[PDB]
Amino acid sequence: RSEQADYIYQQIYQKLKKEILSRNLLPHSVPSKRELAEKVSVNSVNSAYQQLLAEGYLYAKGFFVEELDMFSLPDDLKEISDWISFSHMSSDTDHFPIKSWFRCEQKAASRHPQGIYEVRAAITRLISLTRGVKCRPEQMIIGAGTQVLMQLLTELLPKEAVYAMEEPGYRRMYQLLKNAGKQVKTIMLDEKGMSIAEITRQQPDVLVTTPSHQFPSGTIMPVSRRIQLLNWAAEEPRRYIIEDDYDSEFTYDVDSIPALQSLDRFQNVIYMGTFSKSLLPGLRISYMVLPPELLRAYKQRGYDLQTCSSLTQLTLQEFIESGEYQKHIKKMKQHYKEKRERLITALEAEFSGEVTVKGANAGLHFVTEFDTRRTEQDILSHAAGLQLEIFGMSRFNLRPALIIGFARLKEEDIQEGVQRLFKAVYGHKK
Amino acid sequence: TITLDRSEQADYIYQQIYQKLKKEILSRNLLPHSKVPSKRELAENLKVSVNSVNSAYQQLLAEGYLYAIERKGFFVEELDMFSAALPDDLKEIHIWISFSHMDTDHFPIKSWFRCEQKAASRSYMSHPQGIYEVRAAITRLISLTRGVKCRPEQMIIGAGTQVLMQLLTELLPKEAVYAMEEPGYRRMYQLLKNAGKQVKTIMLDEKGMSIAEITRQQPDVLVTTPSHQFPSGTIMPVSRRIQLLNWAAEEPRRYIIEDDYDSEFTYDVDSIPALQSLDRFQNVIYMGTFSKSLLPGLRISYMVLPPELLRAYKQRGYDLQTCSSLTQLTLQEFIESGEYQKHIKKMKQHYKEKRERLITALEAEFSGEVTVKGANAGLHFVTEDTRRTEQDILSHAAGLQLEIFGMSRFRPALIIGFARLKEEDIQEGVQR
Repeated sequence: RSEQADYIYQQIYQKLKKEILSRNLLPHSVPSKRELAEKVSVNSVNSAYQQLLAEGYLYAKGFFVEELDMFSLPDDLKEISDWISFSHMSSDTDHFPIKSWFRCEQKAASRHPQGIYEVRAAITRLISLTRGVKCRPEQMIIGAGTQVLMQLLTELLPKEAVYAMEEPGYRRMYQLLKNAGKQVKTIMLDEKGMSIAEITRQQPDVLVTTPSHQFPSGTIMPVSRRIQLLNWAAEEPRRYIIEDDYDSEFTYDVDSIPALQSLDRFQNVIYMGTFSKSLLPGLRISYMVLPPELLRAYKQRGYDLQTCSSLTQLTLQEFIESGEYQKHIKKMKQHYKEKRERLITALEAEFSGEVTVKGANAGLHFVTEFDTRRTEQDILSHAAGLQLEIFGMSRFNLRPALIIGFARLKEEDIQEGVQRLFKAVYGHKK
Repeated sequence: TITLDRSEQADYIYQQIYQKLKKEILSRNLLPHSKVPSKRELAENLKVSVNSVNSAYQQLLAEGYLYAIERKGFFVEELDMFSAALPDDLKEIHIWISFSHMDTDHFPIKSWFRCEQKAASRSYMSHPQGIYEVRAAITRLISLTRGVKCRPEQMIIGAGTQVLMQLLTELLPKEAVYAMEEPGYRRMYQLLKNAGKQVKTIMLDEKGMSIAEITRQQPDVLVTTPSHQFPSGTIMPVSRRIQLLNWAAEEPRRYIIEDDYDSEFTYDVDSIPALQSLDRFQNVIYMGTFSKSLLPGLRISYMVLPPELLRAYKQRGYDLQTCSSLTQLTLQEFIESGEYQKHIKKMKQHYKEKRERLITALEAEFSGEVTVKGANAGLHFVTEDTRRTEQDILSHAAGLQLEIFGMSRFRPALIIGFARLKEEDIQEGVQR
């Protein structure tokens, strides 16, 4: 009567449901609305009956019961700290100017499947100046992360396309391609990156490459190799190059290197870019630039829906157009440059010449080889059991070596983290 | 000769030097392996700092336009080359009364931002499935609103229903045979098709998705819209619901995907408990969404996985969450503060009124085509005596500044939506 939790019409229709289900109120067999009403309003019983009648528990004495057929988590799946992390995955709530982001969002509220046009135009403007990427906003597709866009691209590309990826390379993308039923050839690297020698031997249709900063090996692909790939694609129709530009704004000794696509004169390179390592933690905004022919193939689908929220897009635009973004990148560049030096100094201290640091002075990771003893597994297990998040290089197969990411590493925890690493590398006692 | 700006605009001296040198190397003006001046030689002959020349050469060297040899100097790298406008139809004409089924106002954007500020202060990737506490919040809500029974571990949040559906088809058996309502949600049909899946089509009767037809064809996975069939807004009676559930329970490896897209909006009765609330055998995959009930262009959706499809998901380990952590946390706060449910009640009434108004206006100017098929729920209904070919009514409508869609896409019929149509502009809309 108090109607706490549920109103009276809800309590009556819930009971009638339950009693219809248990068969206590048998098929085709109910009181008049007034009859049931006559210690509750007719309004209540009308509401109940309406419910029951909309749902199929009753049929239009008064009304009649429907006649419904009778009806014909494991511990290990449940979800269960003070960790230091050398993970290459994402960055951190470091020195992200979050107050300015919110301001831009505020402002953005005051102020299309491929993403909003003005946002696309804001991104296109940026990458022309920052990457030498040549495109019209019509060519850009925005997406909630690169994986969403890579899925779409595998559909826009021809169905039997043979993909070739870098070995070692980005395992996550190899998995996506593998899942999508594609044949994926793997191409070893030489000192210049993805080998055009083996791209010639094995014959693929679609290369996947990280020429600004090879993932994971950290090598920058020199222009001589870039031209060689660009020429290989330009002969024979239906050869494509997916350029995975995941970290190219961060180069510490030189200006960012113009994108592979900037040298393409034959519209064979699909430029894939991302803000996922540049904005707030947990936000994934990526984009890709389709050559005319693939934009057409997208155009003729027409059923795709945009994965980034409108307000997130507009916030990004405001961030870019206010100048806050360029300002942000410039500070972060300076902070990572220093965090990298500091990390490498600590590594040089603890390991001396027993560590070899590999890869370019760029991005948010490098590679680290160690003068033997233990297997990759030994180190990982040892490190796992010390609250240090680390990944071995063998993960990127498609003397033990690890990838060391420093994006989501706090500067305070560098020394402790390196010592934990040393402990892991050489498995010591107490 | 290298001309410099000196005005220093567009480009620093070092950038101008490396740009010019890149050009002369590329256009074979410098020829492979020839030496380039000492740093000091070039800095004096150009009348600039040696620093500038140094930065310029350091660029050249990192990118492979030059190479070094100790003591000897810097040389032009040897490079090959090949010799092998956007089409007008791909141009984007960025320039009407909408009766589209796919609400910019009425949303309490200020409470949203308050929840955002509240979330950003308490907190600040996190988890492939979505943040745990966000899943827990959604799980509580749908228990109460939908009768859905699950633990947050079974939940996968996604940036819209397409991303979740794509993932689901990788979790399900590879050769699984799907079955869809006919007519149905075309977008979802294309996706299934694009994944190379066999998809059977199942006709409707007065009770929605035909169990007889399901029995005939023998699919493994149903896709159904039992709260409000899309497009023909038939509410699947509990009689038929029970039939589909028994089917899935009879035989292993049968699944029901419940696409719940608008169930929070029923105007004459309480929202109807999910098909999945009545399932006892964990065979229904509940797919829900906030997409028709939040900020205009925000897509957050979620699916609830039977423990075995969860298992398969956990055996992958490489999927990354598509909804931003900050938005998820905002949604959580928004939900837990009561603001969400508060906003749903207001919208329901506002949609109730606008719908009653819309048909009032629809019949007062028709009574010839005024057959309004579909139920008193959700955000769309149907309209089908005279008329020309279906494609024609769509043609004149385009001219008459009127976004309207034809049922053939899912005697001529039109689907009409009213979520994005102002109270102000109804009478003119009908007139057209």
